[PDB]
Amino acid sequence: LSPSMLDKLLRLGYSKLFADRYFQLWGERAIRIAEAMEKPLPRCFRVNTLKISVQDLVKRLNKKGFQFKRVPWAKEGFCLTREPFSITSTPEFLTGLIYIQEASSMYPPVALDPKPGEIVADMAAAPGGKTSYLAQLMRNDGVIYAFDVDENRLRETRLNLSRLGVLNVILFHSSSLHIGELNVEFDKILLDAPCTGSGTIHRTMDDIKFCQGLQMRLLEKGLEVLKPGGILVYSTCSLEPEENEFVIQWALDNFDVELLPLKYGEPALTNPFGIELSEEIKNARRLYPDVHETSGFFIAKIRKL
Repeated sequence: LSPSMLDKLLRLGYSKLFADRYFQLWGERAIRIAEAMEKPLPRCFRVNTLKISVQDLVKRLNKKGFQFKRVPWAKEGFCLTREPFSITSTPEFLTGLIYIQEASSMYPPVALDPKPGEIVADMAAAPGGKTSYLAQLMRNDGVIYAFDVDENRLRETRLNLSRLGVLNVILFHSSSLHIGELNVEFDKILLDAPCTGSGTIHRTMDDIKFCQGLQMRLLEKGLEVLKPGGILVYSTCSLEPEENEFVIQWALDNFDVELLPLKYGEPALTNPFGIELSEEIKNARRLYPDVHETSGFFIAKIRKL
């Protein structure tokens, strides 16, 4: 790492440790990822197919002056390129025809691909946007269990779901870590971490450990209640291998699971810091702010054997 790039990373607010880590993981691209991450993301939205088709919603918005591009990994997602006036001031948004969320946050639900009639769980700490995406993909059939320790937030979410016309979600005022006490066997599980990790960047080695441990605990509880042949999608908004590839490798070594292929993004890292991981990890994907216009993102699709 040259004194130049180092200084640039230090100025962005990185410690020498993280600067050295990022350079060891991506070399000169490290600076491009760090700088791209300081920029604001476009405003994106998801069409609520529970209330309107994608084709119809698009025609309605275009007619009003809005222009947008498709999010590659989600047929219902689009990111604005022309927002005459606030998209949240439109009748479309106010009547629940669209939902505003980051492009990356659309990937997990779509990858999980819940089907109508299935028993699903969203293990998010703050259920919301992804939970309603699961609901429309399930066409208001099946069941979705979600957990939030914050009653006020849970109340807010229940109102959002009402506006969206979601009828198959059950919200519990508890931590998803207690999912095992329900004595329910799940077809699909969404284990999405809050998009505030190293991938968001506007941390300490300790904070990385805490999240890694919590991630491991959550993943184990999720796999525990998952039916054989069931699917769990794991995702984070962190660039750290410790919260991503390391957790997935641990799962592959610790449980009877296998990874399934995912289409979008770049291959996950199989030699982070010179640590050789299973080639199978390449089934996992990463989104980078320097090429995908999203926060740092990681996603893996796991099938229980």
